[PDB]
Amino acid sequence: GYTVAVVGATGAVGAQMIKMLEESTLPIDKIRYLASARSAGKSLKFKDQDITIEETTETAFEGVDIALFSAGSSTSAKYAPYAVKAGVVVVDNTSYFRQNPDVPLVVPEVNAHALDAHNGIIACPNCSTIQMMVALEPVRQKWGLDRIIVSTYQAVSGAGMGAILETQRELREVLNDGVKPCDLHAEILPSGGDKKHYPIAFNALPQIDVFTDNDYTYEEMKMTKETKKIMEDDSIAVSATCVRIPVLSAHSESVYIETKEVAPIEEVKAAIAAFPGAVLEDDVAHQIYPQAINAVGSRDTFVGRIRKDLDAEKGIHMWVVSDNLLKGAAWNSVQIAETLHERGLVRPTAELKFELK
Amino acid sequence: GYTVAVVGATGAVGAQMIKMLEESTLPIDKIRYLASARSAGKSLKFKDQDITIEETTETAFEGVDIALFSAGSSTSAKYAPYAVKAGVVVVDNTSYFRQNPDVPLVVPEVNAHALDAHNGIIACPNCSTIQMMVALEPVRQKWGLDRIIVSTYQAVSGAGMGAILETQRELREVLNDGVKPCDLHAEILPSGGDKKHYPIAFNALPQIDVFTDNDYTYEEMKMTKETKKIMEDDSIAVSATCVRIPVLSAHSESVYIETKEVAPIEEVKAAIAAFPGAVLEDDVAHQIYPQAINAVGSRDTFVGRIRKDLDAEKGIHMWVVSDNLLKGAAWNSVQIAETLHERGLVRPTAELKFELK
Ligand SMILES: NC(=O)c1ccc[n+]([C@@H]2O[C@H](COP(=O)([O-])OP(=O)(O)OC[C@H]3O[C@@H](n4cnc5c(N)ncnc54)[C@H](OP(=O)(O)O)[C@@H]3O)[C@@H](O)[C@H]2O)c1
Ligand SMILES: NC(=O)c1ccc[n+]([C@@H]2O[C@H](COP(=O)([O-])OP(=O)(O)OC[C@H]3O[C@@H](n4cnc5c(N)ncnc54)[C@H](OP(=O)(O)O)[C@@H]3O)[C@@H](O)[C@H]2O)c1
Repeated sequence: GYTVAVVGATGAVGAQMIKMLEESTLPIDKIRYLASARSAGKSLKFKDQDITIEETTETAFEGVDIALFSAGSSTSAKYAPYAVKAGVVVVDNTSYFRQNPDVPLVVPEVNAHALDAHNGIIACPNCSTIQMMVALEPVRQKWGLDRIIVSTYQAVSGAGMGAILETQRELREVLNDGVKPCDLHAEILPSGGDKKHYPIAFNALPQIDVFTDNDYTYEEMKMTKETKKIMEDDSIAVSATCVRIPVLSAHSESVYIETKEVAPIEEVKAAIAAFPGAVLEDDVAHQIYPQAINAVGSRDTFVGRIRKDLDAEKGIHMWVVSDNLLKGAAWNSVQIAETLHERGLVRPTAELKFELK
Repeated sequence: GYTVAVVGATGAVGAQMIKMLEESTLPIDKIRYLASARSAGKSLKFKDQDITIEETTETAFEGVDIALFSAGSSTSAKYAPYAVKAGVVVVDNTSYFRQNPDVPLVVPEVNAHALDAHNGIIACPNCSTIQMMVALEPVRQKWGLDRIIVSTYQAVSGAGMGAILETQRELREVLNDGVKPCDLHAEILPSGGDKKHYPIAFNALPQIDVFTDNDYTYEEMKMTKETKKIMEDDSIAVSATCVRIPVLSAHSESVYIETKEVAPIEEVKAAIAAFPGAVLEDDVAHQIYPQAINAVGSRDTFVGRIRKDLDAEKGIHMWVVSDNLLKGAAWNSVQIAETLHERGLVRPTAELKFELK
C-alpha cells in the first residue's frame, strides 16, 4: 500500500480530501495530515483513527508515495518540488503548476492519457473548468467545439473556509440585526489577496480572483487557458464571466457552445447521459434541472436546460452544476490518484524538472 | 392635476409605485389605492394622508386620469380594458399587453416616441429587459446590434412579496435553526403558478416563469420578444438563460453582444456613461463594478465589466445591474406617466381597442 500525505488537511478542500480518501479504493498503509505551523499538534480523524497534524516543510516528505496538495498556490510552489525530489507523486489542486508544460492538467474522464508522461506533479484544474469539461467532452467527441461562452454562479466555499463563515455571519447580521447589505463589513470576498473587500450577502459579485491586464479576472482566464490545455485544442474560443453568489456549496454555470457540426438536442442529451461523471437532469415538463443544493455531496456533474440557440444553427445552451469541493477539487484529485495507481504511475521521478525555492 | 390610481398598491412593486409617485413631479390632485378583496378596507399612506384600499372592479375607474397596474397579468386582462373604456390611460406592469401591436412597449430613454400613438394602454417591459435596453441602446445607436446572449442573476422580489418573505424565512431556517437547504419546504419559487416548488436559500434556480413549448421559459422568451419590439428590429438575435438567486432586490445580468461594426471598448464605456439612465461603474484597477446591493434604491442602471470577447472581433461582454422594483418596474412606470404628461398624452381614448372580459 501507499503512504499518502494530505497537505492542507484542515481547509475546505482538505476536509473533503479526507472524506474522498476514506471512501477511496486506493490501498493506503499510512495517512499523514500536513498543514501550517499553527495546526501542528492538533488531531484529526482518518476513519476511527486519530492522526496528528504535522507542519509542512522541505523535509516532511521522506517515505511519502502520493501527496495531495490543497494549501494555496504558495505552499505548492514552496514544497511540491521538495516532495518530487523525495520521490513523491504530487496531485496539486492549486493554480500554480497548471500551465507548466511539464505538468499534466487532468480531468480523468477527458484526458487520463496525459498522466502517463507525468514528471512528479499532476495538476487538478480549476473547479469551474472541471465541471464544464465533464459536460462538454461528450459533445465535442461527436460534433466538435468551436466556441464556448460561460457565465458562472460560484459558491463561496470556492474561496475557502473563511469565506463560508463570512457569508453566514453577513447573512445573520442582515436577517437578525437588520443591517443593510451595503453597510456590511467584509474581510475576504471577493478575493482575499486583493485590496478591497465587499459583502456577498444578497449580492452577486462579478469578481473571482484578481484582475489581469486584459480586464478579465484570473478565474475567467483560467477557464479559457485550462480548457484549451485539457482538450489539447487552442482553436476552441473560450470567454468567461465568473460571478460569486450567496451559495455555500456547488457551482452552477450557464454554458453556451457552438459545435462544428449541428448536434441534434436529443442526441446531445443522450451523449451527456452516457458520459462517465455526467448525469442528465433535464425534464422541463416536470421542472427537472440541476440545482446547487441537490448537487452538494455528490461526485457527479449534473447537466440540464439543454436547448438549441434561437438563431445560431450550431448554438446550444445548457446549465451545469457540480459540488466545487468534490468533482471541483477533492474527488478529481482522488480520482487522479486512483488512476495513477491503476496505471502503475505511483513511483519516483528520476529527473527533477521543478526548481527548488 | 390628475386623479391617479395604483392597482396592486399593497404588493412589492406597488409599495415602490407609491414611493415613486410621492417623489414624482406629476401634478396629483387625488390618489386611489386599489388591490384585491383581501386588502380592501385596509389603509396605506400617501405622504401623510391615510388612503383606504379599494377592491378592484370593472366600475372602479370613473374619474381616474392615470392608472398604474401592477397586480398580475390576470388583473390587467380583466380590468385594464374597462379603465380604458372609462377614459383612463393605463400604464401596465404586466406581460399581458406587451406584444399587442396597439400597445407601446416603452422604456422612456429608448423609445418614448412610441407613446404618441397610444390607445390607452402603455406597457412597461419585463424588468430584466428594461435594464438590458438601457445598457445596450447607446451601443446599438453607434455600432448596431447583431446578437445578444444573456444570463441573468435575478432577485426574488421579482416574484413578489410572498417570494421575498419565503426567501427570508428559508435563510433564517438554515442559519438560525440549522435546517439543511435540501430539507426546506417551498411554496412559491421558482414560479407560484407552476406545479413544483424548490428552495432558493443557498441555491440558484434556472427557472423564472413557466416553460414554453421550445424549452425556454416565458421569462427568457420575453427578453427575446420584448427586445425586438422595443428596439423595433426583429433581426436582433436574442437568447437568454434566466436564473433566480438568493438576492432580495436588484437583478444582475451577464450580457454578451456582437455589434455590427467594431465598437472600441473605451468608446463603448463613454457612450454608456453619456446615455440617460445608465451609469458607468467600471474601474477594475480599484475593483469597481455594478453590484446588486449598491443598485438598490437607485433609479439608475449600472454597467461595468465591459470588455471585448477574447476571439470574436465584434463581441463584447458586460455586467448590468438595476433595482428591479425601481427602473425594472415602478420608476419605469412613473417615468412613463411623467413623459405622458409632458407630451399632453394623458387623455381619454375614443376608440376601444381592447376586448372586455
Ligand atoms: N475551494 C474550492 O472549491 C477549490 C476548488 C478547486 C481548487 N481549490 C484550491 O485548493 C486550495 C485550498 O483551498 P481551500 O478552499 O480549501 O482553502 P482554505 O479552506 O482556506 O484552507 C487552506 C488550507 O491551506 C493550509 N495552509 C495555508 N498555508 C499553509 C502553509 N504555509 N503550509 C501548509 N499549509 C498551509 C491551511 O492550513 P492551516 O489550517 O494550518 O492554516 C488550510 O489547511 C487553494 O489553492 C484553492 O485555489 C479550491
Ligand atoms: N417585481 C418585479 O421586479 C417586476 C418586474 C417587472 C414586472 N412585474 C409585474 O408586476 C406585477 C406585480 O408584481 P409584484 O412582484 O409586486 O407582486 P405581489 O407582491 O405579489 O403583489 C400582487 C399585487 O396584486 C394585487 N392583486 C392580486 N390579485 C388581485 C385582484 N384580483 N385584483 C386586484 N389586485 C390584485 C395584490 O393585492 P392584495 O394585497 O389584495 O392581494 C398585490 O397588491 C406582476 O404582474 C409582475 O409580473 C414585476
